Amino acid sequence: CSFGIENTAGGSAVFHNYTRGASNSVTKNNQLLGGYGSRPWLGSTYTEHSNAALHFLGAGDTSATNHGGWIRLLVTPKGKTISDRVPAFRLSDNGDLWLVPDGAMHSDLGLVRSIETLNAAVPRFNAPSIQDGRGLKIVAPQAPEIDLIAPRGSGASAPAIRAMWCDGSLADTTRYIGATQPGSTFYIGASGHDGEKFDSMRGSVAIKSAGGWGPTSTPTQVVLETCESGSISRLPRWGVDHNGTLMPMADNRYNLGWGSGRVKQVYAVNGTINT
Amino acid sequence: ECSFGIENTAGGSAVFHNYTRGASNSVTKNNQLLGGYGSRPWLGSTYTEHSNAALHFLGAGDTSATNHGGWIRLLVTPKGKTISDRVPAFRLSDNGDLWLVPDGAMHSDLGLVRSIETLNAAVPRFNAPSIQDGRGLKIVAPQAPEIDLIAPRGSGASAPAIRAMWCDGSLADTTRYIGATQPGSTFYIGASGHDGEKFDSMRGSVAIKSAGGWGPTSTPTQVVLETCESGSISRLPRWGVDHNGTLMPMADNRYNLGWGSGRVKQVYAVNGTINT
Amino acid sequence: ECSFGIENTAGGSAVFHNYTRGASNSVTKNNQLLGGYGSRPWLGSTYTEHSNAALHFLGAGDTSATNHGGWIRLLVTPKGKTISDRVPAFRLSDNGDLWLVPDGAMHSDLGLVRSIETLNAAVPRFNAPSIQDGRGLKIVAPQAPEIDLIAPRGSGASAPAIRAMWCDGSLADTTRYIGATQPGSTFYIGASGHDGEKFDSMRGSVAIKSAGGWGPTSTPTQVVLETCESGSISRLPRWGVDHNGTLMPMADNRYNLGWGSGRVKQVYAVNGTINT
Repeated sequence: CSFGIENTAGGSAVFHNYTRGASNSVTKNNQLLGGYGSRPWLGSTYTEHSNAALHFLGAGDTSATNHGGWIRLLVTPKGKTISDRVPAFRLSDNGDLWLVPDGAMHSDLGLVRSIETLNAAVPRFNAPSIQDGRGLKIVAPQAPEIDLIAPRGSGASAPAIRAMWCDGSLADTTRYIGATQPGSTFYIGASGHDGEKFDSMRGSVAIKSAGGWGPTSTPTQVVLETCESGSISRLPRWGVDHNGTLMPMADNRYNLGWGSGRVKQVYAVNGTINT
Repeated sequence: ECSFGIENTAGGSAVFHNYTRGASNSVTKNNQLLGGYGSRPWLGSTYTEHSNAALHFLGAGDTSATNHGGWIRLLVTPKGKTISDRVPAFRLSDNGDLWLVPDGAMHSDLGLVRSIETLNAAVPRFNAPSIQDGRGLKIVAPQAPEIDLIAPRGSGASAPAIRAMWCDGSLADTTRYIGATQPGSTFYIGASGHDGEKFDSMRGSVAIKSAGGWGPTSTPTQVVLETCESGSISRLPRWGVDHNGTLMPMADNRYNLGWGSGRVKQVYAVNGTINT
Repeated sequence: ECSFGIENTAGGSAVFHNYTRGASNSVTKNNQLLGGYGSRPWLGSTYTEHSNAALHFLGAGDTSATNHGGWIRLLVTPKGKTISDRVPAFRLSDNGDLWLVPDGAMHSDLGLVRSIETLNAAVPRFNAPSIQDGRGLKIVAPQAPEIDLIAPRGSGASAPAIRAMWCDGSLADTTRYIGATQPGSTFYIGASGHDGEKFDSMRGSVAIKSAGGWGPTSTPTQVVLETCESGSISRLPRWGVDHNGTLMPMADNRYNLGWGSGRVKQVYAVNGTINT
């Protein structure tokens, strides 16, 4: 039944896995340093490996200068055997979470833990490794999604994605935090492979701070950005300004409607177009 | 302090296993606890009756020669509550989805829910589309499920982002061809909802679309806004910013700019005459 | 090759426990390590002094008859760094929130932060709204916290998405009534920020909104763009795409299309006369 370590003194009760490389050498990159897993009963035997598991793995070869280590969680899909178990959750050594559900990556790529390592594993991929260390990556066939299920209860269904801007840093000892600075952006858009590589977003919606903030003044804009056919340059086209003006983002450049996409009727207090 | 451990000196792996069976040597069952690791804290003169924080390995379907299904959950106990009210907040499904279900999101009865399919079975009125299973992250929260992206500037700029990354090909097979973004690529940010019978497709959205195929010197895009009319169930493109930067209605001679009691104050255009 | 394990042949669960106490048989404390599992790699002639990758169970509040609070963190060590600089990158809070805090996001001192409330206590100048605790995912990163949605086409189409899912009712109680999307349903995608005193509500946003209540034959929506003016702290609806697809200002006789040095090039409309 139950089983356990007890520390009565007030210290910690910790379980360790100790591993070495071949012939007392340093433990290696992507070596399984430790594991915990369930093995289910088939009727007369257990499965040959874990069907669900926690794995601790080496990140780079160990040395006096590298103690690199990362984590994955493995699951087995219903109707599949342990041959087809999936390392669906990967907490990278950089601190990124990769979520890779069933059907997203082949077995061969089970040790992929970053853009850098994905690039090495799939030479044609060429994603920007500058994105490593930024947060969550989801890889799924065709349609990777985030679903935000929001039952009303007695309030209102109000799911949200919220950027939170600030000046300063939480990384140092001082930890100064201050007012949103000018140049603050929140981009929601799409990058893609161009046949050679992934790069910057090429179409987007962005919330931007309209200058610096203070307690009585927090100005924003919402900007829509696209890229033209024959071009690789994402540009601001139309925006809602801080004062609420819907405006083109350059003077005398962008049209409202076209020949075969004409506005039905325009409603404006002033009947004359200001030129 | 009271450390404890397995050691493999040879170079092999040091792994801890949990072995479980069904009743009377039968196959282990669906949602059966196959293994667990958990802390039990000291109350003064006893420990808690169960773990207050735990990792659980669970069966997905009854085990057979054809099914070795298994999934994971992580359990926490909220401050000011007892283990009676512990929360399986993190659920890594057998399909590979992560479900995040914070305190107050789901009743105890739904602690074994690991998919839309299983949620549909547990709550018959729910009827979400199970086609969404296997797609990634699901967050269930009372009223306001959120993602917060906290972005301290440092010496650069506060630049939080949500980034779709389009490509041709597949990472799933042995060949693993990857290529240029294809026409018909989309990134939808919108809302589905229950219509009193079921959840379905998004009914209002902003979308980034590829404007055809991409190549090294040409990566065209559009931003489209889509809504659904009263008395209708059909989400339609209404207004978009085209690749060349034109703000346009998405159909000819259909949509107005402004209305009788929502009039633009003044229109600024270089050409003072409306092109009909 | 090595292995090690518990076996329950009877059909019961094989569970591993960690038992911990406070000092002198007292209650176990807030943020006390209640249990841990960790790898310790070989340096050539010794192991590392602590785990380089680990699962930790931790107290949330001091334990009592009324509090059994516990939470979870996962720790990793970045390549090219020693265990001195290991990162508690994954934090599943006692409230059930997931915090994702990659390398370089937070100092060592903040390793035990598990909520906005605790972050606020640790960094007094921070002042984020604790009303956001319990809502789901938080990502903290230097400058650019991101979510990447990598979408290989295969034989279909690259269609990454962020999907709100509105419903009436609750999954939290025993009844678990679920029903039609209600009026006042919203999906906000926008930015809050520090104003020099605190974080507060979003100050610029895009929102998908239900245009009233839904039924099986009627699921109306709008897309609204909201900004805040210089010298003001009030986020206001400015322009929206209505359910019938009208692009409209959100107040009558208030907002302009274009300005003096930001003029529309040419306006295309079927009717050449502006309806006043």
